Amino acid sequence: PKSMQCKVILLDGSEYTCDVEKRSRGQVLFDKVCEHLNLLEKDYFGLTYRDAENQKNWLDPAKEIKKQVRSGAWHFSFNVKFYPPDPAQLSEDITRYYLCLQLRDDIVSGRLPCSFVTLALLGSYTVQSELGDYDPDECGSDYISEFRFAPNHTKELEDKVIELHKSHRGMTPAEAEMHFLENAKKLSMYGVDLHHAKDSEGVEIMLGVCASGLLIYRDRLRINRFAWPKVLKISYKRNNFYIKIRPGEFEQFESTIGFKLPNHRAAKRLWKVCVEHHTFFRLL
Repeated sequence: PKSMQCKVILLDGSEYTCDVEKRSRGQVLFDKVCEHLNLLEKDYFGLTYRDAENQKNWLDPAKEIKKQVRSGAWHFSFNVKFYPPDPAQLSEDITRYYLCLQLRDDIVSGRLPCSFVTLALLGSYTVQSELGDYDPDECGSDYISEFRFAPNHTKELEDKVIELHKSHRGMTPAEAEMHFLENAKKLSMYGVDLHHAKDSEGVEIMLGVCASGLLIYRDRLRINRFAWPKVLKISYKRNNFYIKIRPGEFEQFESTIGFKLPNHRAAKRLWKVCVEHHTFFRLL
């Protein structure tokens, strides 16, 4: 038995260190992390690693870790893989807590755009969960939270978080986390995994993968939507990705939409993400 050291960045930003046998599959590491987190509703989560091209990949739990990280370090992050469209239906408050931590990072990173007022509201619920009730002993006219809320901050934003925090008196952490999620789940980019591609005409677009289906964005603007029920088949070949769309009721044939990805690995990654999301959300 040869022990490999694993480092996993947890969603509170702390680093978890453990050992797994050199021939271990991803599931073994994932199970250690989830036991450390006291997490039972594991199916929404996964581990990511960075490949030699610096691209984010999901660690496949069925495959040897060594055949995935290959030349790279055994360094991972714990992340939400499948964002639930209805977080109130999760069985456990701790599952909602980890989803809130992920969404906080999605907002601060700029991956999840959000209006000024919604940033403030979400921030207010975070403060209520972490600090409890508004405390004027701790909060003067010059207050800036130690909590990061947004990609960048203004004093007007900090003041709005305070104003809204005042309104939450008596709210428990689990209640504030549920309010956070009821608001976050309505954001247009909630749970949307974005992939750079060109359309068949060579025009740069973004392809989004999420619970409801596939999104084609033309220039930071939603254009085209394919709900999972409309998607017959998806495939890749070389650096091409193909979506087959079910015919309308009385149409004879499916339509094919083709995209060019930056390389073969990118085309494969997109296909895998799509198959996983289609399967998970068809069955959930």
